Amino acid sequence: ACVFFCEDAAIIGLAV
Amino acid sequence: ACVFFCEDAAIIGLAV
Amino acid sequence: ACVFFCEDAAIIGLAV
Amino acid sequence: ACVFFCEDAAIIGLAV
Amino acid sequence: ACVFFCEDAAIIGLAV
Amino acid sequence: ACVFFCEDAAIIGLAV
Repeated sequence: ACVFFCEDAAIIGLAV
Repeated sequence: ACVFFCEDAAIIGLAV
Repeated sequence: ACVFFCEDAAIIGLAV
Repeated sequence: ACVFFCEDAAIIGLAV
Repeated sequence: ACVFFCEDAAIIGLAV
Repeated sequence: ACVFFCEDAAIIGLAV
C-alpha cells in the first residue's frame, strides 16, 4: 500500500 | 470537488 | 463504472 | 483503503 | 486536497 | 512524474 497526505484543516496520512 | 470515503479503523469523508 | 459524489449546484451521484 | 460504489448489473461496495 | 511531490527539474509540492 | 511513498521490504519513495 501507499501513503497519501490529504487535508482533513490538518494534513493526515492516508494509507491506501 | 468529490467526497471519498476512506478508513483512517473508522471511515472518514474525504473531500478532494 | 462507479458512483462518485461530486459538486456539480449540489453534491450529486455521478457516474464515473 | 477507500470504498467505491461500482457496478459489478448490481452496484457493489468495492474496497480499493 | 492531497499533496503530491511531483517534478515540475525541481520537485514541487502539488496540491490536487 | 511524482514520488509516491509505497510499501516495496519497506515504505520507500517511488517514482510514479
